[PDB]
Amino acid sequence: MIPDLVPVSLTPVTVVPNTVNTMTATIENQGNKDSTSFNVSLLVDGIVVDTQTVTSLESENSTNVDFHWTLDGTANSYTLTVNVDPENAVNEGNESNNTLTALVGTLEHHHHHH
Repeated sequence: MIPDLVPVSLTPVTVVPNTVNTMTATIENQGNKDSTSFNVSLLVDGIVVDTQTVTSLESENSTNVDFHWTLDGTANSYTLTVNVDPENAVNEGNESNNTLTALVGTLEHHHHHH
């Protein structure tokens, strides 16, 4: 009986460099134990741009974590890593399950030119 906090997806996978992109990390607790409050941080290539602690994550239920990331335009590819509680306050199931390393690109279609 252990919370297996798994960051499943990070949408959108391609981001518009026009605004502060409220991205949605879908964290699903794929373990049969309801998890308590946990700090989900967005690590861009290692740096922590934003941290949003979630109230709770139920067993086999998913929570939508909204990140507050201002697109810098520093790169065309960002290595967004959703590390579910890097402090391991809630000891998760599998070691590599609490992290999500996914490349997000800059969206070709922009809502605004610049």
